[PDB]
Amino acid sequence: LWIRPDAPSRCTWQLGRPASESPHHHTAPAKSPKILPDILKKIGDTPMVRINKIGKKFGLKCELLAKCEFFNAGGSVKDRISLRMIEDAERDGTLKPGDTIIEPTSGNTGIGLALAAAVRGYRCIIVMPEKMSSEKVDVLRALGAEIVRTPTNARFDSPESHVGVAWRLKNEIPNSHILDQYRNASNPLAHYDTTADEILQQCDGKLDMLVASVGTGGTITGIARKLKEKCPGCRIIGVDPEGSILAEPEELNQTEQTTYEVEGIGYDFIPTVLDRTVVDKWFKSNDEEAFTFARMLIAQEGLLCGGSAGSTVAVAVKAAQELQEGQRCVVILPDSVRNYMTKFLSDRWMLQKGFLKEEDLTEKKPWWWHLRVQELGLSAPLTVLPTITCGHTIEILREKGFDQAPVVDEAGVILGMVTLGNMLSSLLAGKVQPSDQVGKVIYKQFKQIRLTDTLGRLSHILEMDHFALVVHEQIQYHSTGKSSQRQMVFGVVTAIDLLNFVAAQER
Amino acid sequence: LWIRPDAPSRCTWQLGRPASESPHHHTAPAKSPKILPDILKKIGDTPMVRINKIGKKFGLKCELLAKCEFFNAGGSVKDRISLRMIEDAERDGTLKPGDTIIEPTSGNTGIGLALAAAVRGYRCIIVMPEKMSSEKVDVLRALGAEIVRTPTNARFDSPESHVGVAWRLKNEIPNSHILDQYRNASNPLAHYDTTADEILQQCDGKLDMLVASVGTGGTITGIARKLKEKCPGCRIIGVDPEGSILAEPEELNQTEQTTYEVEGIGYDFIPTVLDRTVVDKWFKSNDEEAFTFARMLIAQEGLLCGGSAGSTVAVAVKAAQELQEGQRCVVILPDSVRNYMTKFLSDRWMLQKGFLKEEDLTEKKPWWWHLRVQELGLSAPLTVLPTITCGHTIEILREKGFDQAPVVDEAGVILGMVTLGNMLSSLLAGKVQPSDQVGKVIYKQFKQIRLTDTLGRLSHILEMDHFALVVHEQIQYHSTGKSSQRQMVFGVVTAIDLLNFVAAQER
Amino acid sequence: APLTVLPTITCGHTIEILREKGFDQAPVVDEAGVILGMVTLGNMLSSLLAGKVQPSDQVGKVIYKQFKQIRLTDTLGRLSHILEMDHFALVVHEQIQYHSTGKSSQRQMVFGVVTAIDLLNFVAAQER
Ligand code: HEM
Ligand code: HEM
Repeated sequence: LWIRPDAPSRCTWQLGRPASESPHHHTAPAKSPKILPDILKKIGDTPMVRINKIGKKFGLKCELLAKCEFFNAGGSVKDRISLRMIEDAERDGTLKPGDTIIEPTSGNTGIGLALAAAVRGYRCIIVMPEKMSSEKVDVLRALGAEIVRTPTNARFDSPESHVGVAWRLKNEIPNSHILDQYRNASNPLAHYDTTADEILQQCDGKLDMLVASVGTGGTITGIARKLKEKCPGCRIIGVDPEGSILAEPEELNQTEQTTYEVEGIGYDFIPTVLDRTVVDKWFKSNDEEAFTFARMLIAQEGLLCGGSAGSTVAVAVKAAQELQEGQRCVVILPDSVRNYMTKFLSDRWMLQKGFLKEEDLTEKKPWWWHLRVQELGLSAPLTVLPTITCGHTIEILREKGFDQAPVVDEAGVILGMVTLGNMLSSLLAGKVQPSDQVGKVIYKQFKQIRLTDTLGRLSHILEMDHFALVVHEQIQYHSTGKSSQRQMVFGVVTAIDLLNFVAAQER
Repeated sequence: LWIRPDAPSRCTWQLGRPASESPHHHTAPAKSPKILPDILKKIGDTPMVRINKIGKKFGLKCELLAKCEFFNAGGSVKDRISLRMIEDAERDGTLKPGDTIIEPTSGNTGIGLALAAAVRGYRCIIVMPEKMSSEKVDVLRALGAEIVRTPTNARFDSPESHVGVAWRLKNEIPNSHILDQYRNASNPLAHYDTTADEILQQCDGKLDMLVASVGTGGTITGIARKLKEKCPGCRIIGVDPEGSILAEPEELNQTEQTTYEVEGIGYDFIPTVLDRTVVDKWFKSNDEEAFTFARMLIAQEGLLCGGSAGSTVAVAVKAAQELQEGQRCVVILPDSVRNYMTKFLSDRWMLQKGFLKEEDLTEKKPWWWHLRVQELGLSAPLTVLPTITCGHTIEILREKGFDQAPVVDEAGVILGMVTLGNMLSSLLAGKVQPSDQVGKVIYKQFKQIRLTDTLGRLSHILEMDHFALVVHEQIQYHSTGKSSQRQMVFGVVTAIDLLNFVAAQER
Repeated sequence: APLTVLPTITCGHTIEILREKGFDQAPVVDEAGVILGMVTLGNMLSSLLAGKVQPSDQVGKVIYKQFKQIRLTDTLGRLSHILEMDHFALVVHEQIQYHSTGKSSQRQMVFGVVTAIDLLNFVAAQER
């Protein structure tokens, strides 16, 4: 009854057999029209870009090319299989308009299927592990797909695994089908028909290697099968995060931790779709190097790719040392950075997970990074009320030779800060009159900072707020059971002042 | 000295003059190579997709086509002008490797220039208004660009406006240049050379209308100029958010509020680059309709576009009522949803801003949405300790006919929940032994929910956590100055149970 | 029933605490978890006014020390049949917790206090 994903493959493919015996319906890469009737046709024909800086940093000699699969409609390499699966199910007559699609997946296939359903009108229910980022959840919500989260540490064949939940949901919902990516032949077939043909046409046939991360296994299986059928000289390199058992031989998989922060790759079972026989070698990868390489890719090549691309490049820079000049290597970058915006892209999260250490972050910063804000020539001899009139503020600011002053009330509550030039511009434009209160022109937001903080902290703060107020806090008492507090401003600092101080110190 | 952005244009262009008299260096859309040497070449050749559902919902009769400019390298329509500006400055000899680029912009151009600098090695300093989302800030940080935020309510010519800060930074940093988008002729020229040619080639020349949002003005100015030089029959429709003064005639701009949540479009000044004479009509737009139309686009067409595209489509569905069958309309979608992930894409933020009302959210939900969780057949007659052994939990769970039970300690602290099937699978796989504690298999996360909450709240919760524990809280006292608290679990609910209840109620 | 009180607690303490949280009645339970009964604010006030008790006195003089233990699974018909004998019925649940699965432990965990008043109010609300 239950079609488990760990069953051995029933296929009989082997090298050299002509395509005419294939039981599957093969289609060549279609030529895109002048205008595509629907967004679903914007899948495929992705570019192959040359890597320039990451390779030389590690002494790589071969031409390293990256398959930017994050430019697809859904921003992932899992839009191909979604489209192919939907098309095959529709052509088989299994799926009709208004039917329900249940897919246990890691979100990328879920996003692709949600997009397909929104375009074509299906009820899409997505079952995914809990550890996936909330970005995918939000995008799915906007696409009108129903989400079901499942525990991360649940064994694949357990009752509450993502596949198990999806299967029992299919068992109980009427007119519901599962296009299971772990077992459907359409998954590897999509790559076999489009991804491999695209690669061979774009690279002019000649290449010596290919590196691809492994989830469901189609992304590597189809490409490897087509390449070995056409260009067997290519070495197929697989990747697998620590804690997963996809990589072989087995002793490579002996590790204590079963959970990893990297997403979209690695599983505790061997998929039925996967064909490990066409894999020339396997590598293990960890979160730290993967995210670091993803950040390096973003910062030095402009490829806005996710963690899996980082893992792929980290493994490639190791595996491809054997290659010499004139030989070509290819890497498959699954998805975009969009799915990981608050994840590894955030320095906060990296430091919280420990994947980045303060020494690694600070060793490359300028010489003024560790200096305190105390080193600045900050000052703020005066302040004004928020109810004060505009012309009054103008005249008083000129009375004492300042162009800006903090705004504070009688109770000591800081309201913001106002600048002379902005007030003058507002008066000239007629937006305010001298008798009007400064509330129309006041800058009512700022960041409260302390003298003890370094200039690096100030720089990190100024990326969010223009003005930072250097303040101190004193607490005064009447019997030591009767407390009172107040804060007591010093000067107004901006990136302008910081850079002026840096320039003055340099000269 | 200071080149203000509000100065009138010095150009002398007028209809019908041949290109040979142009002082500018024009280049036709280049043919992409088989493999692009660097990612910067992945700008242009974007697809034009047909809109199908948004048009008919409002009775639109014309063929509505959207220019998906969010597929560019930087995911925005502001990668074109960045590339063109960099190329023109390099070809003019103004910019050398290692030079500093300062750009006051709304982030999209900043992101494009940061990508260009990362590829080519420039010091990129980005000055933007504060109201921009943190997504752009994070992406810029990953690209190695220095960010400076400026107040939103600062007048454009004020000392601390984004343009003013950028100009004075250029004034004080050595070897620093500004490629100002508000004044550089390259901005509109990029569209005039590529965007318009792409549109005319893709649509086979025939089209009757064009709708485009307006920021710097190039996105509309260049396309309109080329179209009127080649296909004058097209009606050029501009858009402008409330609070901005770009739209004409003036009385359209009379509104109380000067600040709007929409980003990337609308300014308090007329850019020097903008040519309003080639605009056939203008429209005003507001945040609510813009974000609603963006969400509708995402949910019904799969176009992962931002708020500006929503504004453009909202204005188009109004302006294009005059068109009849057989005529074609074009809309320019600036950027991707990536820049607005935690913004309007989030229902929380929409409700907080009031752009969505609870009645509008609830009127379309199922009939069971308002029912309390109290209507379920939930139960949890037993619980177990976390230190208990695996085999003990197995035997006891079978002793009483349950397959799952919450995990709680002596003190009353809830640790999680464990399922029989997962424990059996772990034992079979050898990951645990009967004597081992349940800590290796326990699901140590969940969401605490109350009986009073509706099933809609439970559904929203289950999109994040698989298991939700229905608990109650009682507080007990010894003298009414001596308090004590405890919580007291009821049953374990999942989307499985919710959907089973829905099915049972339906039948 | 968000709160409960001890049986040894004083009368004035129960008065003040009941007003502290806007309830007029609360179940009475001890430290061991044994349910003793339930006490109402109005009856306590009447007893204080009549002089039968003082604020420092324990609630034992005014507590309603009898009730019927009922389960969520039971129908309103069963509740109506029960209320013909006892005024108050306590909706409780029972959970049993274990340390090695040979070491059992039990406890019950009250939900709310129901009477014919509440039943008829629910019926009226549903009818309208
Ligand atoms: C070229 C000649 C091929 C032959 C003779 C062949 C043979 C078969 C057959 C007979 C099945 C059906 C097994 C069943 O229903 O029990 C099957 C399924 C399948 N085929 Fe092929 N195949 C060919 C090509 C390919 C290619 C090119 C791919 C991928 C690149 C592929 C991937 C698969 C997969 C993943 C399945 C599903 C196996 C399962 O569900 O157990 N096949 N194959
Ligand atoms: C086709 C014949 C054209 C002529 C004779 C012409 C004329 C000129 C001249 C002489 C300037 C320099 C003004 C100065 O430096 O003071 C200029 C600048 C400029 N041109 Fe053109 N132009 C032509 C085409 C175009 C086109 C096709 C576009 C855009 C689609 C364009 C947009 C601009 C802009 C934005 C400026 C900057 C104006 C300023 O900075 O004040 N021009 N034009």
